Amino acid sequence: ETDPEVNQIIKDEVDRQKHSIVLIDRMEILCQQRALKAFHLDGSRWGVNVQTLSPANLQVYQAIMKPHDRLMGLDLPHTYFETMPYRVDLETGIIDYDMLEKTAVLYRPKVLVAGTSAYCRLIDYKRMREIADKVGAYLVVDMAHISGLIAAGVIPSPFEYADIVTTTTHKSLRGPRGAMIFFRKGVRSYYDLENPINFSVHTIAALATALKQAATPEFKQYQEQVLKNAKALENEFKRLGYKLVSDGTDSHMVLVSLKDKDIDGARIETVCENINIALNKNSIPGDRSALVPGGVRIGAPAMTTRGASEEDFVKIANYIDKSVQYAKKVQSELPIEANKLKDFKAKIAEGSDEITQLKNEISAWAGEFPLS
Amino acid sequence: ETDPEVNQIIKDEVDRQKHSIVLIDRMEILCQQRALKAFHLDGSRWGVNVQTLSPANLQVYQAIMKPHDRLMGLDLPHTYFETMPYRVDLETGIIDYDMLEKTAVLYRPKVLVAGTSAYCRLIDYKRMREIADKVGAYLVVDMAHISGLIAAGVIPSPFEYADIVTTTTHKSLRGPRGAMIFFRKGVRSYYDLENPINFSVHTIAALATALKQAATPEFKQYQEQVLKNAKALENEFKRLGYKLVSDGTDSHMVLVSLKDKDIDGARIETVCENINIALNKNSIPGDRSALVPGGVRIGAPAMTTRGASEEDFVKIANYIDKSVQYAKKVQSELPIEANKLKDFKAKIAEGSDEITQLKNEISAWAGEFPLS
Repeated sequence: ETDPEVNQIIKDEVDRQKHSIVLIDRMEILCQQRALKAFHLDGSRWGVNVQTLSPANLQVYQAIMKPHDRLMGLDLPHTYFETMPYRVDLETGIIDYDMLEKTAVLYRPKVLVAGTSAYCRLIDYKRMREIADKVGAYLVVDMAHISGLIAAGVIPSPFEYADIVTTTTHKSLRGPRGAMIFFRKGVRSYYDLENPINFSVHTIAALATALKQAATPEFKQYQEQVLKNAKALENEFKRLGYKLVSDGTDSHMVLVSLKDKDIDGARIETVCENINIALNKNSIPGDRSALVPGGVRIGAPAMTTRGASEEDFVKIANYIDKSVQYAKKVQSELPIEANKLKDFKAKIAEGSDEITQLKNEISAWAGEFPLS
Repeated sequence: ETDPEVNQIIKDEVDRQKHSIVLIDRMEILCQQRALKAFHLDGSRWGVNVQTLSPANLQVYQAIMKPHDRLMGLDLPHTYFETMPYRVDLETGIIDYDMLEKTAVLYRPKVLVAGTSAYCRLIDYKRMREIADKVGAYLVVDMAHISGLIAAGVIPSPFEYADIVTTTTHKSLRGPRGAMIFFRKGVRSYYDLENPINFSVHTIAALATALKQAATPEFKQYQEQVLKNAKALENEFKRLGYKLVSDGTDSHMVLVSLKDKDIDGARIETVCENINIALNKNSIPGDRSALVPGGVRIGAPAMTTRGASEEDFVKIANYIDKSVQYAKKVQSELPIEANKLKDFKAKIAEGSDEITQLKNEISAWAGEFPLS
């Protein structure tokens, strides 16, 4: 490098990535144009507030609702504004639109928000609009995790029905670290969102290119692959006998249930961590304890960027199944006096022949892919 | 570029800079070591909380003081915590330590903060400590604008007397955009700052190098030049008959008074803007209106980085004097029916022979310097 030992730390970290499968003024005006073009938005119906120095959703709430007003979102708490959650149906994993409607009619929120939590299926934005209208609420859609899918046009757009739409520029949209808040202009049913939003709130070159890239057909090819790779994963987990939350996915990620395997997702996360597989434990509907998450969240985008295919993702599913089989083994073999998660972690941190086998196998396989 | 028209916007902006004189996990552990080494800090007496994703001072207040507790700082308002200001002596421009002490003894703040406002002289951190002890307050020093000067060792260090010290990593310290909060450990008189501070709260490679560079003798040479360049400016403004706030500077910036010239700093800012000179209007002690700032703030660091010398800064002073002489002319020649700042701005935006002369003169001179 230019000088320091920093060079080696970057070298070591870059090298660890390569051998791991990851499953997790005038320029400003240009960003506004490219943002609207990326999401096929009429400039007279839709405005947009971009920002590189930056939460995004919190700024929208303080802009539009008073301290008396109340908000509804997926799995929120019951801080400054009043909140009541809505939930997925326990048996199907799909948003319970009936209960949402009924609660919203009584609760009468000022804002109805969607896309906050980890939800693999498409959201019925039309039904969200209809529920929001009955109450007279704003419909805010956080599209931060599916923004790339929407830009590509490979899933439906919330911009047909939303009043406000928030997104990060860095997650699904593949740009630099910032945020964008889209808002409506014109006939509501009247709109006065522009001023309060703008009032409530080096890399802008980066974002401008990232918005241009987002509109390309090469980008759409990538997002098509993301959806395919996530489906391949859905089907192999189903074939290997796992239940999925929402019985599958319409998007870039899968949420695997582990209830039927008699094990939790934290245990799976740590086993995977030690064999060069990055994924997240994740709470699922049905869990007895909020501190013990009964599922695992797996996402396709990172390896798809590395040139991975459905064949590679069917293989990833097997490696994860192998990791649950190993986690089941070691947990059952732990003594009853030291059974807890702490003891499981201590045990796995010691190593084994099987861990070194799997790590080396996964490491070498992962090394075959480049960082595109 | 890689593709877009963005290329030209960067080209045009870079070109405008060149012809303008500007007067305004393991890696984390490495940043902590280098930060302490940069400010010659014993690791057992001083800790540090670094952060690239990021206000810094607000986090310190919420950490250390309850809602009953109160704060004192230079020229604060009388939002969530109680604040009372202290001020500079109207006639000398130096902090009125007598009045601070007297107010602090009565007010009894939990926190005494220094280095918040634009103050060109050295702060008596020892006297701040002594005042803070009499009350039992914490002494928080914001060194964001003089951090580079302190690292070089060319001015006294607040770390001898402070309990907490905040800084941005990007202003005086010449690093990437982030923040650091230093805090004490050991015998207060007892310290319990580490946990509450840490609890209250890609480029980290950049910061690590920036902290290494900050400790070099080449960096110290740069800061020595900054102080020299700012002094050259102090002396030429004095020679040309201007009063300075605090009758001069002990630091990287000068604050010029314009009261004796019968003109305000906003008018000077706009004239300078139109002749490729970037500086800030700035309020000064004595001002009748808070909306009409009676001074101008000029800083040496930017051109010093471009290889500028005292000879160049004595020339900069003349260009600014020329700009006040022009601003006096056009304002006196405006009709009484359209005298206001609005009318002054309209007038200057039209252009003139003198503006084009000065812009071209300043532009060509500025073009001689590189962007080192």
